[PDB]
Amino acid sequence: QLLQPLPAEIKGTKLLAHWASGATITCIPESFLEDEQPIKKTLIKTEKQQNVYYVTFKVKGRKVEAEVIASPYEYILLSPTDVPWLTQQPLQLTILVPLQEYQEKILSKTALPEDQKQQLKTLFVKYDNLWQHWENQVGHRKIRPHNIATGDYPPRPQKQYPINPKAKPSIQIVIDDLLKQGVLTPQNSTMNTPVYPVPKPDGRWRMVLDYREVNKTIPLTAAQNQHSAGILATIVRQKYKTTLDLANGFWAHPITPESYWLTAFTWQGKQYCWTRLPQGFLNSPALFTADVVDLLKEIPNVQVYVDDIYLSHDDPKEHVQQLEKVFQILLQAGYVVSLKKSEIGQKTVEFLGFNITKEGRGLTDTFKTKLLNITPPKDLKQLQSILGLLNFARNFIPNFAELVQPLYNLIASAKGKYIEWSEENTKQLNMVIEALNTASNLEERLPEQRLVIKVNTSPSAGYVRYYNETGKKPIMYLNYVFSKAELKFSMLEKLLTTMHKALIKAMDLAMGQEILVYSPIVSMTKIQKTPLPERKALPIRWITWMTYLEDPRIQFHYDKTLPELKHIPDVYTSSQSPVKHPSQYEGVFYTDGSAIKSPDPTKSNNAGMGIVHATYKPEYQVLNQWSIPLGNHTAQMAEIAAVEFACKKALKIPGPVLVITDSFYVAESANKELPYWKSNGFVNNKPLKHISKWKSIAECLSMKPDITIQHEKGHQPTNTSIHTEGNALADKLATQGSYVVN
Ligand SMILES: [Ca+2]
Repeated sequence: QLLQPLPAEIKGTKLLAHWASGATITCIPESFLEDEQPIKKTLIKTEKQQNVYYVTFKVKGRKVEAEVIASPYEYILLSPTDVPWLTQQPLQLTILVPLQEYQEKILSKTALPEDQKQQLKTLFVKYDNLWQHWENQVGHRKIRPHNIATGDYPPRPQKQYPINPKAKPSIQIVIDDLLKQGVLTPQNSTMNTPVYPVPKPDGRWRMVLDYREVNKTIPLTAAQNQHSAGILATIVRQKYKTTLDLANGFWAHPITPESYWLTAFTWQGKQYCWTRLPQGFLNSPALFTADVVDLLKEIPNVQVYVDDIYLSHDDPKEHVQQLEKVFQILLQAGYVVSLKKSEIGQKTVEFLGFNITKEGRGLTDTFKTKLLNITPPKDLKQLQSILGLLNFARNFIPNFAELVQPLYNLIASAKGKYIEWSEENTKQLNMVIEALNTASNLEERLPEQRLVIKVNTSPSAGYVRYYNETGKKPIMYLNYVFSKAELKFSMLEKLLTTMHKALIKAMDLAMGQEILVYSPIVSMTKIQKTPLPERKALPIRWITWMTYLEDPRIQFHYDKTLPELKHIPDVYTSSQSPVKHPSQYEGVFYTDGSAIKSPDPTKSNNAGMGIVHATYKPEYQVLNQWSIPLGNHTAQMAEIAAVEFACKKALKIPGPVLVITDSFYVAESANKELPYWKSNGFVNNKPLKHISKWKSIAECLSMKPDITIQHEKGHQPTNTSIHTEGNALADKLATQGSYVVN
C-alpha cells in the first residue's frame, strides 16, 4: 500500500515484506509452511482454524524468528512486534508528480458552485492517499491473485533486438520503481516478450511490450464487460460530469506466483517477470475491469472502460456526495487516481472511453449530421481529390451536372499545373454542400434493408456515409471532427477512430439489423498485424477498435470505388456560427481604434487603439484598461491592431473569452477570411506589415481556439444593451490614444 515494501528472503527465494499495523501475528505465503511442523492450532474470527509454526527468515539481510500463520498472498504480511528494530517508513519513489498544478487545474475548470467547489478542495486532502503522488506509483489490491496460465501449449520465446539507447535512461527509472514496488521480479523463464520504446510529449520515453505472441496462446475464457458500444448506449448525461483516470490499474492486480514466468521479458541482458497484470496482455483489460465494476455497482450512475471512470449526477450536492463514496471505494481497495488527466465536475468531459466530448443531458450521443465546408484547395492534386469525392451524388441529384460544371471548366483554364480559384467558386462549392444538407437527397431509413456505412477520412477529418443496401441516396451523411490528439494519428488510425464514431450513431439506426461497413482497407486480419511502431495512437484506441470485429452483427468489406482522400483540403470549422451569451464568458475584451488627421504634414496620419478587459461573472467589472497611440496608420488598422493585443492577453487566461470590434471588417474577416488566409498563405493581399498582423492573429487563435469574436456597430447607443456600455469605454480609450502624439 502506502508503505514501502521491504526486501526479504525466507527459504532462498527472495520475497517482500509489508509492515502491518494490526496486532495479529505475521502471515507467510502458504507454499513455505507445508514442510514445517505445526506448534498448535488457533481459530480466527476475521471461525476457521489454521496451523501455527515458528520459522526463521531474513529481513534486509538480518534473520528474524517469529510465530507465523499462513497467507494465500504472495507477500509477507509483517507483524510490527516481531521486528522491533525496523520502523515503518512511507513509500519513496523517483519523481514526484506536480500534484498541486493538477489540483489547481481541476479547481479552475470545475463547473460546480463555489459552495461545493470548497468541498472538493477539502476532498483533495481527506483522500490525499488516493491521488497519485509519485510517477510510476501503483497500488496493491487485496484480492485473490489471478491465474493467467490457461492453455496447454505455451508460446515460443521471442528474441530481444537492441532498442534505441536514447530511451534507456527514462525507462530504467520505471524499471527501478516497479522493482522497488515489487511489480517486477527478477526471474528467468521459458517465454520472452519483445519490448519497444515510444516517445512522450514531455521528451521522455515509455516502454511497450509486444504480447500478441502470448495472446494467440491464451484463449478468451473470461466475462467481457460491455464493449465500447454497449457502454455508450446505457450512459446517463446529467448536470455535472466527472472522469477519473486510474494509474494503470492492471498493475494493481497481482498474478499467481506460478504465472510469473509467462510474462517474462529481457531488459539490458537481464530477464524480469511481472508480479501484477501487464498492459498489452490478452485478459488484463477484462480481468481488471470486471473487478472495478462490482465496486461501482452500488453507485446509481457509473460507467467504466479500462482506466477511465464516469460519473454524472444532476444534483450539485449529490454529485459530490457520490464522488466521496467513489473515493472511499478506490482508496479502500487500493486503487490510485491520476489527477493529471482527471476531470471533475464539468459541464462536459473531453474523453469518456470514447473520443467524443459529452455535453448536455442525453442518454444517446447526438452529433451534427450535415457535412461541413471545405477550405479552397491550394494545388491541383487537392482539387482532383474533392471532385472524385462528390462523384457519388450523380445518380440522385438533379442539379449535379449543372452546379459541378463550373469547377470542371476551371481545371483546363490555366493548363499550367497552377490553378486560380475565384471567390465565387468557393461560394459555388458552399452551394454544393447546401444541396447535400437539404433533406430531399436524404433517403429514409428502411427497417428491412441492412445498414451500409461507407467510411473514408482526410488528414483533417473523416467522412462517413450511411446508406441503405439497395438505395441510391444515403439516409444521412456524417462528418466527424478530429481532436488535436487524433490529428497526430497515422492515416490508418484516422479511419479507425472515424469508424468508432460512426458505429456509435449506427446503433441508433440499426434497429436490430446487421451492419455492413465498406472501407478502403483490404483485409481486417492484416490490420491487426500492422506493425507496432506505425501505430501512433494509444493502445486503448486499438483495443476499443479491435473489440468491434468480434460482433457477428457487424461485417467489414473492402471497397474499391472509395477514392484517395489524403490530399483533401482542411475541413472548414466555424466557431462563429454558435453565439454564446456575454455573461458566461470568463473574459470580455472591448476593442476600438481611431485615426484623426496628423498635425505633421509628413506623417499625414496618426492612430490610437483601445482595449478593455471586462468580467461579467459577478457583476459588470473591468480589470484593466489600455490606451495606445499607433502612429500614422489606418483607423481600421487601429481597429485591426486593437484585437491582436486583445487576443494575446487572453492566452494567459485558460477559459472562454470574447473579443469585440467596432469595425465590421475585422469581425467578418476573422469568421470567413481567416480560415481562408491560413490556407491561402496570405497570397495577393498588404506590403508586409499588413500581412504580419493577420498571421499573428491566426497563430494566436491556433494556440487557443476558445476565443470568439462578435461585432456591434454601437452608433450613438444611449443604452441599447449592457454590452455596448463596455464598448463605449473602449472607443473612449482608442480616441484618447489617437489624440496623443509621440
Ligand atoms: Ca475605431
